[PDB]
Amino acid sequence: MPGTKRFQHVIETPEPGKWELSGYEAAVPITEKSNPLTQDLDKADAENIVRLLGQCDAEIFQEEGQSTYQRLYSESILTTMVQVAGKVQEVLKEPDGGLVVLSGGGTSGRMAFLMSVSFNQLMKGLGQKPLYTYLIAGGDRSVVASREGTEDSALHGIEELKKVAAGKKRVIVIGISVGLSAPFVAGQMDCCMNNTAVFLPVLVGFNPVSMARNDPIEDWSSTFRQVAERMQKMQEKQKAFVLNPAIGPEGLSGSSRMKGGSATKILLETLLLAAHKTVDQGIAASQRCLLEILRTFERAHQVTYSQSPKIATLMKSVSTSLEKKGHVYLVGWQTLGIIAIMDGVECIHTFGADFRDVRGFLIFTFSQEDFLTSILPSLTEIDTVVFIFTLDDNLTEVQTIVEQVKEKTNHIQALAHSTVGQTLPIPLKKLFPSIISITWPLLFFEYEGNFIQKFQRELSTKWVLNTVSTGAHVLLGKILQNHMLDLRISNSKLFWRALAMLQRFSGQSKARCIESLLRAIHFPQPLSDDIRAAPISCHVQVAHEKEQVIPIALLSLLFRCSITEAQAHLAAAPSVCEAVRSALA
Ligand SMILES: Nc1ccc(S(=O)(=O)N2CCN(c3ccc(C(O)(C(F)(F)F)C(F)(F)F)cc3)CC2)cn1
Ligand SMILES: O=P(O)(O)OC[C@@H](O)[C@@H](O)[C@H](O)[C@@H](O)CO
Repeated sequence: MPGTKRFQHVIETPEPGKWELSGYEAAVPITEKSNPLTQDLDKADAENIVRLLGQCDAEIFQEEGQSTYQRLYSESILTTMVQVAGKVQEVLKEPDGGLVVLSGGGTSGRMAFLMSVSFNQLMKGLGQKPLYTYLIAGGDRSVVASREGTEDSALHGIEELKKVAAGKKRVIVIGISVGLSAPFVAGQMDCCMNNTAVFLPVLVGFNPVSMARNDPIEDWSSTFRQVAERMQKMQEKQKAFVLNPAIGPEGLSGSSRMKGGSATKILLETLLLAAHKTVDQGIAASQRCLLEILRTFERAHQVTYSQSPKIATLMKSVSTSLEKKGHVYLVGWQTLGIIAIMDGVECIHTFGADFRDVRGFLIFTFSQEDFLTSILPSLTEIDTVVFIFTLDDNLTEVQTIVEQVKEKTNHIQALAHSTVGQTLPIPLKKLFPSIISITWPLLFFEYEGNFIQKFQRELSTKWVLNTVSTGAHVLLGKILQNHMLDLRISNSKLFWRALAMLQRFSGQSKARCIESLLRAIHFPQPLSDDIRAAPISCHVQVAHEKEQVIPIALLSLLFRCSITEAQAHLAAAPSVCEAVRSALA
């Protein structure tokens, strides 16, 4: 009928109690699943939250069980990492007309960028011409902006890839898509496979290829799945690679900026860094070289989360300022500044939060006085300001800005990375009572700017800020179990996530859920046959513009009532969250 093929991939809602037996749950990609550790995340207190997310993040390093999915430390994955290091080496050997592209949408795009800078530094440090570049969905703008809608075009991905691949002779394209989902990457990988002579595609994400996305893409004929299955066949001739360890679901379902983006760095820093370091040695990269690095990253988690109580406290101070109407400033230097910006921006689409709510800053890119003059006066009793640096930074720029802020505000916890026995000027730097002191062992490093210390630190900061930003909002009651129900539908993936949440929470048929959603989106216009049959991009473009789409749609279903009736109920309840939870009751 009208809309049958648009919605064909959607599995029917199972009956009460048979979610397993129907096998609907077997087809939910690992990346979208509900993480059982966080079933009650919306009841956890701050310290619980930090523990549950610490646990979730730990799952990245968990090893393979005895009929089950390959993981980071499984031999197949490390062997693929080794082969890829190899191919990166051939390019490094012969940089003339060589290029290495790291590409993704959203947080995969952000991760791509950091890493292309890092490995560009590393080659500058050795006086080699930089061979790395990034590509992000929607151009460079996207690195530091919330722009969730730009991932949905395969021709845009191919366009962007054709720009930077110029008249290069040998190009490595690392397509990063956590969910093995983004149309932006799918076209790139497919294009590479059509010109092997020049391109080598390497696909990175965290689902088995059997769970790769498989609904049609509006500007492209193949699906992500087909593209990935065909890359996997090519791997046997070593002309494509798929690097896809399971890392377990996200503690907030489908919030792939968290574990997904973490594991992206872990996986890609590790392997690239191996390729470089072993290329100067005239040795092949080996599982043993990768393992040293992976184990360092695994220590980095333990190191990071041992500071848990201070993490729960910072969370509680971020949650408080938001619970009033304050604002949160993440102030950090060099790449940890960026990471802070990245975190704050991602809270907009992730939690429906305003850009002032949690906002990052680098010394978005403001100077010492500049921040003192412009941003400083706007601060207030109820806010929180977070400072993020190493002892190697310029603590005379640091101490100044804190002095200033300690006046206009008092909540000013802070995040300081140190190699052991660095001290921390001003013993009267009880400007911060009990800092988040993270001190790193000494470790070997032959390269110039100590790249492995950078990677550790960036990851540990990412983990802290993510757990913080995410916990603060959970505490405010905005998360339903371990799902963000009331999200903004701004891309096709988010539209499927919405439809999925409608089925799960209502228990009602696929057809009713779809109808309640489309009515909610297009109200006041009734359901027509054109609307039923529209490409999903038409629903997205209309929903993106509205508020409470999903909660309205869910109420209409639970109450078995019209959109006019559910909007009126909603507006009569004290709050969205209360309207929904009590309707669910
Ligand atoms: N690899 C991929 C990635 C995305 C897609 S998708 O965009 O078509 N869609 C994403 C959301 N998705 C989904 C999300 C959440 C659920 C849930 O059922 C649960 F519990 F599993 F999270 C929820 F309750 F959230 F709805 C179920 C399915 C199914 C597939 C398909 N394959
Ligand atoms: O890497 P994927 O699966 O292609 O996801 C790409 C982006 O949608 C994703 O990074 C998203 O922006 C984040 O808000 C998810 O928390």
